[PDB]
Amino acid sequence: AAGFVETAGNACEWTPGRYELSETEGRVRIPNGLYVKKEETSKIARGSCTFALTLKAPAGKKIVVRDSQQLISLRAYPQQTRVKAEVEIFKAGSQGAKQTLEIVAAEKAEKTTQYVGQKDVLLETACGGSDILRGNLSATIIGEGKGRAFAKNVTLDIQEVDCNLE
Amino acid sequence: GFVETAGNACEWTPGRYELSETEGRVRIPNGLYVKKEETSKIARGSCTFALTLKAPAGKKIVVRDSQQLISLRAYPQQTRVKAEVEIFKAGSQGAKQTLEIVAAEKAEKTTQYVGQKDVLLETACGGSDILRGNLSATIIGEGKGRAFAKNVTLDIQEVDCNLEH
Repeated sequence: AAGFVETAGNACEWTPGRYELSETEGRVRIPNGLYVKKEETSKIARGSCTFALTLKAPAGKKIVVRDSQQLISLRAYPQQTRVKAEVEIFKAGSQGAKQTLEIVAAEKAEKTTQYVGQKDVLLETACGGSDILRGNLSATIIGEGKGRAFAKNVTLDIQEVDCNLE
Repeated sequence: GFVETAGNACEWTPGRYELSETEGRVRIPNGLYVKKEETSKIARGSCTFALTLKAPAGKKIVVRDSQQLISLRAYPQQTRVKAEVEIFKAGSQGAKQTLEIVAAEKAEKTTQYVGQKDVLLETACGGSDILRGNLSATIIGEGKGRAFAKNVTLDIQEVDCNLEH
């Protein structure tokens, strides 16, 4: 419940650094919100915000992380602008599933606002154990028009569970 | 109101089907099955649908909240499995979503719902529109792999035209 998060990258909306864990409404907010913008003066914009969440389970206790949810809003303006967000959460040393969301403005403005996340268990420490949960989040805007990719902080269900069997 | 499906990896025989509302949600039979053995380095498959929706008299048809269960399995070594799905009103843009896993030295799996919560299509009053859906998977690498998508379900509702703009 009481671990810590490191964020990094050139497109974090909130200043990258080390943050403390705080549970808002049973769900933990990780400050990995992302902001990437492109004008007509450039043919490409890219940005990323990554986090490393170190979780230490108390002795005889287990920490479990599930059900990530991140609100992603893509806006593309004509002509011929593509906006794509890629998100990936995983236990350090393990593989994860990668999700992407993309729109294209051809002749008129286009938008999409969606939640992206994995409903299932994302991480589970050993009893009294420690693990690191990482997350890559990135956006790429390519084309002739203006564009923006905005992601709100990801939220996670993190809960301490009783180790009480074998 | 009817749906036509097409494609080389549709699980159910591509053809013309009539729509029926199961629990207020319509199932489009665009389920996809794509498998790759160790005998080839790549497998690709797709299933697409065209759903023609005609609104009656002074009424409008509204389609929202798509949902498709996608299940990916990848086996080592260095094999990736990817699904891409896109629903959109014909002639308009849609948002494209992808789900992908990569087995390195260990087997990998993921099972997710993929869908758009917001309105996907809205006819004019007494109007006609076509909802299109592309769904496809790619398996790449030396190991075995499988991409399985269950049929898409959709919230389709008739609404009374009783205001004026």
